[PDB]
Amino acid sequence: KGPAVGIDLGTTYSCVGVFQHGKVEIIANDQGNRTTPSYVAFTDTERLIGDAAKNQVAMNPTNTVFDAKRLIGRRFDDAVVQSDMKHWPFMVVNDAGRPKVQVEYKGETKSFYPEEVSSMVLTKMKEIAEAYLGKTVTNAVVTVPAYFNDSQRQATKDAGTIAGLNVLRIINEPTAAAIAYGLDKKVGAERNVLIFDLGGGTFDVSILTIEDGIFEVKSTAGDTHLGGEDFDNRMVNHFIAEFKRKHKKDISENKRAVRRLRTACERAKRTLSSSTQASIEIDSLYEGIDFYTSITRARFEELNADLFRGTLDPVEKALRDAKLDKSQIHDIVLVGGSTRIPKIQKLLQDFFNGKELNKSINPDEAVAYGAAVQAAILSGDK
Ligand SMILES: Nc1ncnc2c1ncn2[C@@H]1O[C@H](COP(=O)(O)OP(=O)(O)NP(=O)(O)O)[C@@H](O)[C@H]1O
Ligand SMILES: [Mg+2]
Repeated sequence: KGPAVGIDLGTTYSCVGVFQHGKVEIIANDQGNRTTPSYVAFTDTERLIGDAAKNQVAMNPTNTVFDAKRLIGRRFDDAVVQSDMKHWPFMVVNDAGRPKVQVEYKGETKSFYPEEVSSMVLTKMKEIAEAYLGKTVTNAVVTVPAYFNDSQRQATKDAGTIAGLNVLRIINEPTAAAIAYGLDKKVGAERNVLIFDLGGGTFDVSILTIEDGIFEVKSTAGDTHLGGEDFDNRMVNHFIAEFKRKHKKDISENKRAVRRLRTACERAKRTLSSSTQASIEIDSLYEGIDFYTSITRARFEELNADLFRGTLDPVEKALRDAKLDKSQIHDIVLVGGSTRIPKIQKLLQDFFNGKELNKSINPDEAVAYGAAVQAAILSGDK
């Protein structure tokens, strides 16, 4: 038999973890990455999932699906869906009220319910675990945002079943992050924890109260359309202007030039979280012109100043709704790949008057980490 695993099914990135020998192991994929893009792509000859999928989006924009988490368990008539679809390069049709993604696979036109797309990503995570564990993975704990209603939770459970996973339990993402740090241990009296989650495309702030081992989501806030992608876009717009300056050519119209530039920016951004400047080396970006440049962390922070700063507004609201003061929150844990940005860390710490931030576990692996632990206890492995 095999161990149960914990899976973070994210909007942009997903992650798998497994508790074994009192330690949690975050499993890397085929490309060696510890998190894999929640991307699925359909071509003439195959269906690509994960890195392979994202690594060809600029070439196959209408048949490469992403953001399935924004659709899952929702209706077509949903104002959310209606708004979101205005920015998706892939087709989304109404099917008796339910939204469906329409793609072209092997010449034939095919459609999928959002839960089917997510099951594909889930299958990828499962095989990643299996490759590592050297055994079949059946049981799993999958995470979901705290605000997900019954339909969304149902659809997520369904995605699991059709993926061949026996979903032991669906737990909230903030709660999984708290468990990763062991903030669920009984210490007598209440503990207020603030989960600051800034991922690839969403921002969630959750204030949890934990007494006797029971979690209570006191308040939540954030922005469904604020994430690392927005930071990348600011770099893109910055570089489009620079190319136009140096070569008097506007590459905006060329969707491929822009997507290749975005991929380069996202990578330079990650480097910036550990270095003061990074170089952008793109061969033959537009026409036959190579675009060789670099950005400094200062210029980067400067391009996103208003965005970074605005991050504190949802924090303030969460506090007031929860009826607490800065001084009353006991622990602050960082979740999401974007929390690795030094400026975001400074900004939050300054706001909480120097309080220490919980960030020893990679923020983008925190949710999976907690789910893995939770899976183990539910399986008697712990
Ligand atoms: N070193 C880093 N510095 C800055 N951003 C990073 C770094 N490493 C990863 N990221 C970004 O973090 C995002 C990935 O976040 P992650 O939390 O893994 O996603 P997720 O849970 O799918 N997020 P969300 O889209 O909000 O649901 C992307 O915008 C990456 O560029
Ligand atoms: Mg997330």
